[PDB]
Amino acid sequence: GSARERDTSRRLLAEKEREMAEMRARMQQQLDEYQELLDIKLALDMEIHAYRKLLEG
Amino acid sequence: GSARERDTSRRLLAEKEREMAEMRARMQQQLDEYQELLDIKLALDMEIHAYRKLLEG
Repeated sequence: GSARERDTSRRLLAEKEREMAEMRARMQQQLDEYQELLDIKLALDMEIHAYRKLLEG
Repeated sequence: GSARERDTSRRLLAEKEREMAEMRARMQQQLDEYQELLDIKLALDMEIHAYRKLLEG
């Protein structure tokens, strides 16, 4: 009755939180890929700065 | 010489962290929007279902 109501409520919301969990996971993955790209870009600009200064004098 | 180099490095990394925080902020807004859609769907599904069963029997 209310046990049935509470069970159905628990299941429906757990299905909803699965779906949300997948989305966070997909989005986290995309953020991680973006982070890597920026990290590499910063590393490269630092390598370029240093290599520039090397060949100054 | 090293004061400037260390300073620009701090700002560059700080900018990268800012770009990532803003990107996370934009992830959340999309998740939040998706969540809201899911809420409305569950609400309408529960409504349809109530009609289909609780006013057909």
